[PDB]
Amino acid sequence: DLPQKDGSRALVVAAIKETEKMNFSEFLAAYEDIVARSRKGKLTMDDYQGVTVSLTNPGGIGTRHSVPRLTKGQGTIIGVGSMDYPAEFQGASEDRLAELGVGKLVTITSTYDHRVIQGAVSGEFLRTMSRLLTDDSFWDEIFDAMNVPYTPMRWAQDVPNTGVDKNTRVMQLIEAYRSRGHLIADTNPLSWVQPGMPVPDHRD
Amino acid sequence: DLPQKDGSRALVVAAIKETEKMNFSEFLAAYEDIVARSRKGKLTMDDYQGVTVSLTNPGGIGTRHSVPRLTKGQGTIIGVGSMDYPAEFQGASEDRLAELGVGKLVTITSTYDHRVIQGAVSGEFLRTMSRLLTDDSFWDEIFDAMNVPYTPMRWAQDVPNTGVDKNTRVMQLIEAYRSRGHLIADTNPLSWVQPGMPVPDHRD
Repeated sequence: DLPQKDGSRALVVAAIKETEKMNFSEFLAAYEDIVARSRKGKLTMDDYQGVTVSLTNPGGIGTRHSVPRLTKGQGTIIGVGSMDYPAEFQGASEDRLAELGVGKLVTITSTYDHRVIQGAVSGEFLRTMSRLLTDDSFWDEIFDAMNVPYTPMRWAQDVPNTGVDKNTRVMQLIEAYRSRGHLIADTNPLSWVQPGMPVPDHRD
Repeated sequence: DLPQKDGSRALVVAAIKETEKMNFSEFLAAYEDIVARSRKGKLTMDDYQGVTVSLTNPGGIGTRHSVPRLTKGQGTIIGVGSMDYPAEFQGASEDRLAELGVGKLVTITSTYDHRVIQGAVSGEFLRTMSRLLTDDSFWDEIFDAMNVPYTPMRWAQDVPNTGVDKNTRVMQLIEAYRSRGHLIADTNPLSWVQPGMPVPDHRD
């Protein structure tokens, strides 16, 4: 969305091209190029031509979901809604929500041309997006690209406070870092691991 | 108490002599000598002469305390009563007593000749006996004599289950023994410590 000389807002769609040949680092650079040039009025005619698929974000303002229109030339448009708690939880305590294990959600929509795309394909597409945003391999690939030294947080169900108390478990974590934490420390100025030597276990 | 040929029981007092020159090991030997010889009828006239102070045990049967008689020649007689719970707790659960922190008690009496011993002396005597049976130095001396390798249990008040939970504290004790327990193990066939070398800390 770029404002005009008069003042009236007018949305136009610009394209990130050849996206099937990019890693996350390359993708992030390409994205921020389009946003940069738009803010200083340096987009050309070629930037607005050749779009295959589109993305919209009603969730910015706080809309829960939308049913948008599809422009001629394309097959699908994807929409991203709000990342808040549901309205039935918007007056509850942080303490009570933390006890139960209530998370935030995002709603995603797919609007498609029925002459060329069938409903089973559209459902399978949204199922793959759901799996990726909770998948170990997906978050490993992003961390690798951005040079984050730690292991990513993994997806799991909340466990009950039975057997060994959770306070005992937090004290055992403090001992582990004080004893074995040097095994994952940013000590090597090269990104080098000697292939001959054996790697110690650091699951602790 | 030795039974006669007829069957009728008849108590007589035998003496452990020169007791002010003995350690606990020597004392235990002298005691068991008198008890042994009595059971096989080999006490002499000299064993029954020269008693200065006496000890009686009504607590054996379960009496709580007694006011006994003093025989001519001596100045005091000491009596030891029952080592049970009080009668008001004799129908309570082991669980409820353990929660509160209720211990067992022993009652001790002193019967003295008032022409030579005053009441203040008799009270000070019973206060010293109370202190000794809870004292660190007393139990160190007994353990040393009998060759017990561990430190004795010490006297303390029950502490509340606040701050770090007691379950966390029991798990830290298991880790201590698995790591540092070799420092107090029965590994040396001599009772030898090299005086030159420094002794490691094993308070853990």
